[PDB]
Order: sequence, then C-alpha cells, then structure tokens
Amino acid sequence: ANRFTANIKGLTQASRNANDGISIAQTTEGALNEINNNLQRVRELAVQS
Amino acid sequence: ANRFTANIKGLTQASRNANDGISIAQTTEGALNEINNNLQRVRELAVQS
Repeated sequence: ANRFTANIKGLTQASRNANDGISIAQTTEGALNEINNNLQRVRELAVQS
Repeated sequence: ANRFTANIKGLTQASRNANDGISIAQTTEGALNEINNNLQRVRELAVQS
C-alpha cells in the first residue's frame, strides 16, 4: 500500500510537469505565429520591390 | 496552408505589378502617336516643297 501511495503522488506531480511543458510550448507557438505573419508580409514587399 | 498563403500574397502583388507595366506602355504609345502626327505633317510639307 505504501508503494502504491508513492507512485500515485509521483504520477500526479508528473502530470503537472506535462502541463508545464504544454504551457511553455504554447507560448513559443504563439510567438512563432507572429514571426510567420511578419515573414509573409516581408515576402509580399520583396515581390513589390 | 502557409505556403499557399505566401503564394497568394505574392501573386496578388505581381498582378498589380503587371498593371503598372500596362500603364507605362500606354503612356509611351500616346507620346509616339503625337510624334507620328507631326511626321505625317512634315511629309505633306516636303511634298509641297
């Protein structure tokens, strides 16, 4: 029973870690979207030039 | 999708570039037409001379 308890607590905190990862990843994704949009507009300008 | 978006923006801008080309060609042609009229008149006078 005590071993079961140990594993349960560890697994729960690990799930929280996974959520930490999803958070950081999504922030990076958000920033990269704007990078992409700017690059698209830059290609448009280069076309005009 | 992103590559399609890039293509679409570029092609739109390029269409407008082609419009610029049409415009400049027309300006040049109009000037040439006035020149042609003058030359016609000069040939007439040459005959008279």
